[PDB]
Amino acid sequence: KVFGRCELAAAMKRHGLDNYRGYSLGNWVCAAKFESNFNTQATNRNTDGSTDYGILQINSRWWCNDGRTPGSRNLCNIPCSALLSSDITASVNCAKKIVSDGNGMNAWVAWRNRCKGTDVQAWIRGCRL
Ligand SMILES: [Cl-]
Ligand code: NA
Repeated sequence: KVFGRCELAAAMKRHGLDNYRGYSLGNWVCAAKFESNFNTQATNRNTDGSTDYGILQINSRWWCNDGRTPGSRNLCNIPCSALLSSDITASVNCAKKIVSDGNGMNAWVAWRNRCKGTDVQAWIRGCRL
């Protein structure tokens, strides 16, 4: 599913991401924009053989099981395919664990490089939330 901007903001709020670990909703929408362009079915293969999945491009080295990332963990206790669903619940619940891991949203390199320190509230501006 390719979400609209305000549609994703509302779904993220519904699932408790607004201000989670202190990160306002616009931070999460901005991260999803640059990770996946709001497409739940986005995937990306990394040089090390791991794969990133879903709207927030969550990686199989630590967070989900895809059966093809040797030595990896599955700390969100989900198949990576669950991160591709039109229902964002699994992505949101896993992102909550990731953002609590110690480095906040810096875990998403694209958030650090493209959202951090910018006017992220613009990503939710105009939306009925
Ligand atoms: Cl903001
Ligand atoms: Na894994």
